[PDB]
Amino acid sequence: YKFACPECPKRFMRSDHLTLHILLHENKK
Repeated sequence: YKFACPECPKRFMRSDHLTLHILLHENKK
């Protein structure tokens, strides 16, 4: 576990890939 999401409890070894995940965070509810 290198990085961690500030909104969710996800963790990724990469920085770019991790951010790719947080792209869906834009949509809430």
